Amino acid sequence: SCQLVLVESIPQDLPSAAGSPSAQPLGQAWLQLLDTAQESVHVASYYWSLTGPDIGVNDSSSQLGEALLQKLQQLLGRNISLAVATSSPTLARTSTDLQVLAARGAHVRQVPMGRLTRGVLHSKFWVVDGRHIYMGSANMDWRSLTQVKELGAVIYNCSHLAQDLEKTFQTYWVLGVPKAVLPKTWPQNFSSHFNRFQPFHGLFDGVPTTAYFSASPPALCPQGRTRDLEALLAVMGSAQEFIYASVMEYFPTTRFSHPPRYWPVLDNALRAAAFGKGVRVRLLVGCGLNTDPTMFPYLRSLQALSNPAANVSVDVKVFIVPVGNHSNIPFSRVNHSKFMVTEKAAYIGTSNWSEDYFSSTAGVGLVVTQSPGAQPAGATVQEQLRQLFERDWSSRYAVGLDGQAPGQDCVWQG
Amino acid sequence: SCQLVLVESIPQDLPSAAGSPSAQPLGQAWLQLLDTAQESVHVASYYWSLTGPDIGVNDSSSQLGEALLQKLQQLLGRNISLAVATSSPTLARTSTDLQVLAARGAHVRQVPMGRLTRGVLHSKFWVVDGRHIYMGSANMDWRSLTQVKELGAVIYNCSHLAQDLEKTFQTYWVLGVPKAVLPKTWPQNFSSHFNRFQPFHGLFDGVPTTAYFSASPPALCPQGRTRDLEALLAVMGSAQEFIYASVMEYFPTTRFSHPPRYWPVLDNALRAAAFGKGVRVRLLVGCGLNTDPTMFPYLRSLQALSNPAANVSVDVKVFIVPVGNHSNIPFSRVNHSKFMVTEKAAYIGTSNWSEDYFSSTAGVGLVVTQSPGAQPAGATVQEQLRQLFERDWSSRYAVGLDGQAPGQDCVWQG
Amino acid sequence: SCQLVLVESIPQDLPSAAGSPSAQPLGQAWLQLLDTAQESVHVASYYWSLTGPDIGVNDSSSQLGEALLQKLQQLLGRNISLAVATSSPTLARTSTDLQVLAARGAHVRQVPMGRLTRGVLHSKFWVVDGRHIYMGSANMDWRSLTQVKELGAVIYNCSHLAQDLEKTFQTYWVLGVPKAVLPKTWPQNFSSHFNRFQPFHGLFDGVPTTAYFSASPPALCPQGRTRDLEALLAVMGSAQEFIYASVMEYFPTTRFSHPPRYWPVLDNALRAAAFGKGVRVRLLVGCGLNTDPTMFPYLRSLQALSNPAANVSVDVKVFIVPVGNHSNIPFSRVNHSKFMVTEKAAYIGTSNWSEDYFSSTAGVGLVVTQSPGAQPAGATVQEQLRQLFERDWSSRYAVGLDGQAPGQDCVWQG
Amino acid sequence: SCQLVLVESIPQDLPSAAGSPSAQPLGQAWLQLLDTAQESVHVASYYWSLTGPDIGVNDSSSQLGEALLQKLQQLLGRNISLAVATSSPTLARTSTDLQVLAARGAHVRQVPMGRLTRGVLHSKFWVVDGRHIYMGSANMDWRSLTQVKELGAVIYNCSHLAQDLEKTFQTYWVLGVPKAVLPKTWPQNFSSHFNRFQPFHGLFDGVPTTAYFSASPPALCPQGRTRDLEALLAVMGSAQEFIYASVMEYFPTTRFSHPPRYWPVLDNALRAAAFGKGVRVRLLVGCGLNTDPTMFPYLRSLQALSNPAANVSVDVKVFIVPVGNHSNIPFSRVNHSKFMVTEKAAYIGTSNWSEDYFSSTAGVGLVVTQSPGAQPAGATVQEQLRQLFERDWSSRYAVGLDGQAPGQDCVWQG
Ligand SMILES: *[C@@H]1O[C@H](CO)[C@@H](O[C@@H]2O[C@H](CO)[C@@H](O)[C@H](O)[C@H]2NC(C)=O)[C@H](O)[C@H]1NC(C)=O
Ligand SMILES: *[C@@H]1O[C@H](CO)[C@@H](O[C@@H]2O[C@H](CO)[C@@H](O)[C@H](O)[C@H]2NC(C)=O)[C@H](O)[C@H]1NC(C)=O
Ligand SMILES: *[C@@H]1O[C@H](CO)[C@@H](O[C@@H]2O[C@H](CO)[C@@H](O)[C@H](O)[C@H]2NC(C)=O)[C@H](O)[C@H]1NC(C)=O
Ligand SMILES: *[C@@H]1O[C@H](CO)[C@@H](O[C@@H]2O[C@H](CO)[C@@H](O)[C@H](O)[C@H]2NC(C)=O)[C@H](O)[C@H]1NC(C)=O
Ligand SMILES: *[C@@H]1O[C@H](CO)[C@@H](O[C@@H]2O[C@H](CO)[C@@H](O)[C@H](O)[C@H]2NC(C)=O)[C@H](O)[C@H]1NC(C)=O
Ligand SMILES: *[C@@H]1O[C@H](CO)[C@@H](O[C@@H]2O[C@H](CO)[C@@H](O)[C@H](O)[C@H]2NC(C)=O)[C@H](O)[C@H]1NC(C)=O
Ligand SMILES: *[C@@H]1O[C@H](CO)[C@@H](O[C@@H]2O[C@H](CO)[C@@H](O)[C@H](O)[C@H]2NC(C)=O)[C@H](O)[C@H]1NC(C)=O
Ligand SMILES: *[C@@H]1O[C@H](CO)[C@@H](O)[C@H](O)[C@H]1NC(C)=O
Ligand SMILES: *[C@@H]1O[C@H](CO)[C@@H](O)[C@H](O)[C@H]1NC(C)=O
Ligand SMILES: *[C@@H]1O[C@H](CO)[C@@H](O)[C@H](O)[C@H]1NC(C)=O
Ligand SMILES: *[C@@H]1O[C@H](CO)[C@@H](O)[C@H](O)[C@H]1NC(C)=O
Ligand SMILES: *[C@@H]1O[C@H](CO)[C@@H](O)[C@H](O)[C@H]1NC(C)=O
Ligand SMILES: *[C@@H]1O[C@H](CO)[C@@H](O)[C@H](O)[C@H]1NC(C)=O
Ligand SMILES: *[C@@H]1O[C@H](CO)[C@@H](O)[C@H](O)[C@H]1NC(C)=O
Ligand SMILES: *[C@@H]1O[C@H](CO)[C@@H](O)[C@H](O)[C@H]1NC(C)=O
Ligand SMILES: *[C@@H]1O[C@H](CO)[C@@H](O)[C@H](O)[C@H]1NC(C)=O
Ligand SMILES: *[C@@H]1O[C@H](CO)[C@@H](O)[C@H](O)[C@H]1NC(C)=O
Ligand SMILES: *[C@@H]1O[C@H](CO)[C@@H](O)[C@H](O)[C@H]1NC(C)=O
Ligand SMILES: *[C@@H]1O[C@H](CO)[C@@H](O)[C@H](O)[C@H]1NC(C)=O
Ligand SMILES: *[C@@H]1O[C@H](CO)[C@@H](O)[C@H](O)[C@H]1NC(C)=O
Ligand SMILES: *[C@@H]1O[C@H](CO)[C@@H](O)[C@H](O)[C@H]1NC(C)=O
Repeated sequence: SCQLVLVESIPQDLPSAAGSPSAQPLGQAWLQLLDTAQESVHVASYYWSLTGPDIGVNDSSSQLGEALLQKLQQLLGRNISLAVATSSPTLARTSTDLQVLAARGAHVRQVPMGRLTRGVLHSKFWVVDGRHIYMGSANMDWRSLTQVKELGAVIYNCSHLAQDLEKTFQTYWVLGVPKAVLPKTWPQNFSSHFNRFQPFHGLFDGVPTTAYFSASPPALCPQGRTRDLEALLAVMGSAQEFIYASVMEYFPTTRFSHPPRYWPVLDNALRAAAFGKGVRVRLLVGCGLNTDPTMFPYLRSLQALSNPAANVSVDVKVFIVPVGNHSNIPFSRVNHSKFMVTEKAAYIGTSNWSEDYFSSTAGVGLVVTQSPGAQPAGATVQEQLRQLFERDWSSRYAVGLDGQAPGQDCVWQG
Repeated sequence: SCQLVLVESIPQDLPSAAGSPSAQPLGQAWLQLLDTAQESVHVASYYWSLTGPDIGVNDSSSQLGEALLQKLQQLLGRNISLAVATSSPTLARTSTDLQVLAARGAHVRQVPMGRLTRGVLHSKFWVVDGRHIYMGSANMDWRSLTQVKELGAVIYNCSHLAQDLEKTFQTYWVLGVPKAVLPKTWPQNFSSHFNRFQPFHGLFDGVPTTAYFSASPPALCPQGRTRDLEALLAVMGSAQEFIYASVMEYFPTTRFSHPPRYWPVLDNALRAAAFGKGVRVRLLVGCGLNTDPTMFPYLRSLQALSNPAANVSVDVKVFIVPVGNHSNIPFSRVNHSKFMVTEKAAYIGTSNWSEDYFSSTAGVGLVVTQSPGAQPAGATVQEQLRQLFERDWSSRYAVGLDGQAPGQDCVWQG
Repeated sequence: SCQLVLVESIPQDLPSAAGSPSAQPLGQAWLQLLDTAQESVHVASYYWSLTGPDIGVNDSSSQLGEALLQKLQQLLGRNISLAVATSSPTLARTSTDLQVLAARGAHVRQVPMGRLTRGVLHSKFWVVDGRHIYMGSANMDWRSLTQVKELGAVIYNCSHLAQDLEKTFQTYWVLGVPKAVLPKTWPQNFSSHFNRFQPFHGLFDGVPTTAYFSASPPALCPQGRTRDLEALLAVMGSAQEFIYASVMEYFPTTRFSHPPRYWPVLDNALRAAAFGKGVRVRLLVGCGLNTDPTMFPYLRSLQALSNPAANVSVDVKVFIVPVGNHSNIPFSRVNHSKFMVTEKAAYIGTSNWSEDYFSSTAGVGLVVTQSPGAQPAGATVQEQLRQLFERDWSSRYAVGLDGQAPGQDCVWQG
Repeated sequence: SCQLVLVESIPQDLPSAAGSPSAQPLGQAWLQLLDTAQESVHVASYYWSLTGPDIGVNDSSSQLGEALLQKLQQLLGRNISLAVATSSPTLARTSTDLQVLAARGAHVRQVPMGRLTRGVLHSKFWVVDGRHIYMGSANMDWRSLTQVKELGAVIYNCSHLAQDLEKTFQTYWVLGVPKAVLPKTWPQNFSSHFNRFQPFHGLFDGVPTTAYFSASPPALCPQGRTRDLEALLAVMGSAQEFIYASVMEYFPTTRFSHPPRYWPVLDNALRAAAFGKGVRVRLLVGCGLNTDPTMFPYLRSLQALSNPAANVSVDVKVFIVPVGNHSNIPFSRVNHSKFMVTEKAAYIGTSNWSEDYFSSTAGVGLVVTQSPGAQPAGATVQEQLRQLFERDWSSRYAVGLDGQAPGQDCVWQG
């Protein structure tokens, strides 16, 4: 009785066009998921910034944040197991949510991801009651609920996939023991029973569905677990009609490893598809006050690939979120959705598109494919993702690379 | 002793800027080579169009081709061996000079490159007496001597490199036997002594020099021989200051196979060098009345990586040649140069930069490295090649990609 | 619902020690597999010698072959498709069984492996109904059932792996078309799913299992398929406790190509494992009346590495089979088992250990790894193979390399 | 006017059979070389123990070393430049010869080979006045003159070979500057002009002669320098009649590394030659009280390939130097010769046969080919080396691998 529902977070003061597709809000989904929890809650997060005073700002947009924190506290008051895995080189170093939760009774382990592979634990997912899971780009932060546009997937009553994700969470947990090292071969406990060529077949609300989970980096991939890079490559290469993708930040270079090197894999896979198979490739990126201006030339090259007379169609746009009054809060008002949708499959990832995210930085992602079933009224997951992507593109917040009119709130040329 | 002098052909009515560097004319070098011939002449060519009537055009510019054919016939009259290897799917269908030479007593073999690897014999080199060797992007054609602009290299009196290229020609020759098949392995008699790791060593006019030869496709590459792709990639990677390249066509895809596919090897190498190593990259391409307009989008994409702030600098310009009154002569008034210049190497080759030239189509490439010697007067071959490239780059006939203007001679999309 | 059961055949007049481990007889498994067939039977074989008179000798041991042929004819009677792939240079020329089945309605095709890759089709496997497979060294011959020691593996109700093997069978079938050549690249039809990197996960009778296949020569290996030599090297390298191997022929040299060469790849792998990793290595070799006496120098050289003090233990034994009153049967009374078992994987192949078997002839392999299940169940396939190897090793028919008894049977020094 | 002289040192109490061939004594050649030099002397050595008190032993066999040290001091008196390159982790640590020479005025520079490449400076050669050279296995030790059997080569009045060895010694000296690292690419001068494909031709005493130098490790090989491993492989492969080799120790493994690995390159080359070419392969490994007993299994494995019926001859023996009354002297009474003999060439090296000497430990080697001249009076160098090897082989001091008589003063089993 697996149930899959798309979930996303719309930032404050970001009205959409009339009659536009939409999914369930993120805060309501998280609150309901935590309410339905009865045995244990496992969460892997990059950082915790649930309350406003953690950052140091005084705003009314963190109400959902401390509501979530007090919900966590009252859940801990009901004698429910709670495990948190977080990266040792955390982001918000002034927050006290982890200490408060640990004092209340939860167990928190800091994964030394920066020492093991010179990276960070970017994975963000939940495993609630060993039956319900959440997967998406959102972080444990009020900004991700009210300021940053998110997109994720939450699954209910799907024990097999829940245990599949729990295996990865257990790898993270056992890596969090003090003075731990990477096992050469992972034991026969973390091996995944579902992968790219043997997906989990099920009937999601009477609709056939094939799903599997991808993990990264390769050093943390147990036997039988498909890597994130190969899942992405398979999704892109299996395309026959179009490839609609949207990431917060994308360029074919290594960022935090010196010396910098070219990483042309995802770009080559895009150009090869768009040329050989003639698939309409559309790419969305996020532009904000913290955006690196050096990213744009690569996007301009990809746009320059376009040639309608030769059946090569590549289009690249950027996403602008108007800051408006919300200028005091840092690292907000950014399109943080990371996913692509094909006419066949639908990939919902966590990591960005760079060498480090697929070689050094821990990540996770899931691929689903809902073939049409016995209910003509029902719409498949890929159709919903495509509708959301088209709503994003048709919105006035998406500006082409050529358009650099004043008033846009991002660095642009820089 | 080895001598090395660059040779290039300047088309009629194509004056250069005052004070520009020059080189030895191609026709004079060919006549000198034929005059110095005393034992045997081995020629590997794509097609033969020496006479004006062979094409069918009544023009006075073919007088030099007539003189060259007369010199060849005179050489054949002095009991001098002349072996010619040509591709089976030739181009000048209506040519009769080869038949005349065969009647005079020359040995000609039609290499069945079409039925062997689905390609052609694009290699255009020249071995005289086993000592003097010419190689460049110039076919045995009068328009290639007075109407088209190429650049080749002739090496005098120096026998070991001549023997190496003679081994390559012997592979081409043994492939010319009727009803011959591609050997699975090559005998020891076909094995190049010099490669990337162990290049030839010599003192060229009192100046130290290292050189070696490359061949393609890998099917016709015996043990020890370096592939053209390998040599090009090594030359690109070794460079740390600048990379100057001139080619008639630059297609990052296949050109004649079905279905077409992306081949980003050269593009990836160029981008990786220009980004990681901070190497200045300049690319010059040829324009003609018969040119595929789909090449331009890839050139624009490569040009788009032009952010000077991040130490990345790529520039692309096209090189046109005015038609003038020579509209009657077909497939002429184009830039035929095919070479790469770096600060430590100078690649001169006969193949274009598409996939088939390195996968199926036969070709030969020469990489020559020179260093400042004891003498303080002369300049290295790299310096001369760089000066010639700069002269072409600063010429009025070279315009930018966005330099489309009325009166040009490119196809220019459309 | 896959079920893997190890199968083997014990020759008559070859008693074993009391209480020795034993597996399912080969004849019963073959008869059951034929009986369960209802859609189609695909068999790839080296030669066909089902009937006793085909060889030319009458014996009571041919009754099993007669029964097998009768079963096959009965299957042909019930409108059951039967496709047969056989090498063009067959071994037993006097074989009327193939003609009988062709008259009855078979689809025998002669693969010209001799002309294509200068080899033979040594593959021996069945694909029954597209769900059940058989893999082993037993080519269909009454001598194999009654007079030759054999070992193989049969898998039931495992349709995915059956399709994976049907891919290789379809490769052989396509190569069997008259006037056919090796394609430069195999189509996407024949691309495999499971290799050493992503094996096939399954719960075989309540026990976790990972399995995949191999193919040879590399010319006939499509995309995504692991080479037989590569799989063998991976299995050898991964082993950390012991390596037990039993083959008919082990030659570190090319066996049929002229001029002879040295191919130390397998020998180097064995020595490197036994030295660097300190793994016990045991080698068992069948020794019939047709074995080449030049075998023994290499086996003695491998044995000479035995140094118990320096943690380098290598043992080699020779397994002879008594002849007795079965001398009239040619090409019989041998040990045809070709497999290697380690502490983490079990390899069952259909080819010997020589350069030709991995570069010129066609063969397939099967690598199975079983983990101890949660239930006690029985024993893993690796444990069963190890027990069989120990039973063979401790048998009186197995002798040391220096124990050449006068009353033995093999050629020994010749 | 180059002259090549083979020099060897027979230790005390080591008689030879009547009529045995012999060469010039090493000490006499060294004294003559030191006397001849009048401009500069360059030496490279593993260690410096020229006097008995350096080790701490009083014996009459140190008089030669003391006389050599006195000769060096006298040469320093005549104001002759003398440079020394030695490994930082030198074997002898209580010696004071280097300090005495430095106090006299000679420049001594330590080469930190143990830090740059985790190896030692095993090279042993001299360059006097840039016209005469010496290369052999003898160190700057009186034991190498009186208590160790040694072989070396001395070249007189040869400018070009002296210059090449001067380039090698100059690389060694440049590395010796304090706080230095391996240059990414060596400057122009360090490049060599003679390699295995372009040897230095000359009329050595009136007969034709081709020779070239080799160097190791690859980190210390400039452009145009043939790697000594490549030289060994070439002289082994080019063999067609016999391969006579004599080394102190022979391990197809890694001696000083962690974890140890199997290194079969030389073993594979020897076996491939002996099998494919049918070349009589002979080995002469030195044995002594300090010999590692773990080498013998590899020698037994090599010898077990012997098969006169199939034209394989891999006979292996061991050389034993009797201790006699010289038990007090440590690290002495061993065969330290390192050379290879062939009907074509004659390799002389300064390193044993192990992965360390070709991966990390530095070393040099000289390859000399002497074609027969017009005058048959002068025996070629290959003939002399073969005669010396035969004299050592047929001597009573050489014992087969099966001979383990108690009075043999060797380790054998241990
Ligand atoms: C997951 O399954 C459980 C049990 O099958 C569902 O819980 C039931 O939900 C229905 C619908 O509201 C109630 O009428 C039942 O009383 C519930 N039973 C129990 C034992 O809780 C649950 O709703 C399912 N999950 C989701 C998201 O629907
Ligand atoms: C771009 O794609 C279109 C769509 O296929 C091509 O137009 C025709 O498509 C049909 C589809 O059945 C083909 O049978 C035709 O061969 C296609 N061409 C023509 C001229 O009808 C179009 O040709 C493609 N563009 C290029 C440059 O090939
Ligand atoms: C190749 O070398 C020969 C001699 O080694 C050159 O011949 C000489 O050339 C010079 C200049 O052209 C003349 O002054 C001499 O009289 C020639 N001598 C002989 C014996 O021929 C020859 O020119 C060289 N090749 C080239 C192409 O220059
Ligand atoms: C399938 O099997 C049936 C028998 O079970 C075959 O039936 C016979 O066919 C022949 C003609 O080929 C008739 O003369 C017989 O009378 C049939 N026997 C029956 C109907 O019992 C049938 O031909 C087979 N299918 C084929 C080969 O097409
Ligand atoms: C493979 O699957 C078939 C069913 O498709 C199995 O056949 C059943 O086996 C059970 C247990 O022996 C019997 O109780 C049933 O009556 C069988 N049904 C049929 C229709 O035959 C079979 O046992 C499985 N294993 C094999 C063939 O090895
Ligand atoms: C052979 O291997 C065993 C273990 O694989 C080695 O035993 C170890 O020896 C070292 C030093 O002698 C001890 O520190 C370890 O505790 C031992 N381990 C075990 C499990 O016993 C043995 O030394 C090896 N033999 C040789 C000659 O190296
Ligand atoms: C082993 O070497 C011998 C040579 O001693 C080979 O004998 C050959 O006999 C044939 C018969 O006329 C002749 O070619 C020569 O007398 C020998 N050949 C050579 C090359 O010397 C014998 O054939 C060899 N055995 C092998 C290669 O298996
Ligand atoms: C935050 O702002 C509100 C509204 O002005 C104010 O009442 C409150 O005291 C502020 N809190 C802090 C900690 O500054
Ligand atoms: C939780 O457990 C404590 C003791 O461990 C107990 O006092 C308390 O009542 C429990 N609360 C719930 C909600 O189970
Ligand atoms: C693997 O899981 C089982 C329970 O399923 C447990 O008993 C065992 O200890 C686990 N292995 C490791 C290495 O933790
Ligand atoms: C932002 O500031 C403007 C100007 O005062 C105000 O009209 C608007 O309501 C503010 N937006 C908020 C408070 O969300
Ligand atoms: C070519 O043109 C010349 C004059 O331009 C003329 O004399 C000659 O006859 C022409 N020949 C041909 C074949 O057209
Ligand atoms: C050259 O060829 C001609 C024609 O076959 C012949 O007559 C002559 O003898 C040959 N040799 C010479 C001219 O030295
Ligand atoms: C090398 O061997 C081939 C093999 O037949 C032969 O055709 C060729 O002429 C030989 N080359 C020589 C001997 O230079
Ligand atoms: C790279 O660029 C930075 C500033 O953009 C500059 O400081 C630096 O010198 C550049 N690198 C080199 C090698 O010049
Ligand atoms: C073309 O012809 C015209 C008139 O005949 C002449 O003025 C011009 O110079 C010619 N151009 C060339 C390039 O010869
Ligand atoms: C084989 O069987 C018996 C031998 O026991 C013999 O009499 C018979 O004739 C033989 N059969 C054939 C078909 O040759
Ligand atoms: C090739 O693939 C097509 C489509 O999947 C299928 O219809 C056909 O039977 C396949 N042929 C072979 C030989 O596998
Ligand atoms: C071979 O002889 C044994 C006894 O020596 C006997 O049991 C067996 O039946 C004989 N073989 C045949 C085929 O009769
Ligand atoms: C021992 O050494 C002393 C010098 O310390 C020397 O005089 C004496 O001769 C030596 N004894 C020998 C060589 O037996
Ligand atoms: C060596 O140099 C010294 C420097 O003082 C000088 O006294 C001596 O005479 C020189 N010896 C020679 C030139 O032989």
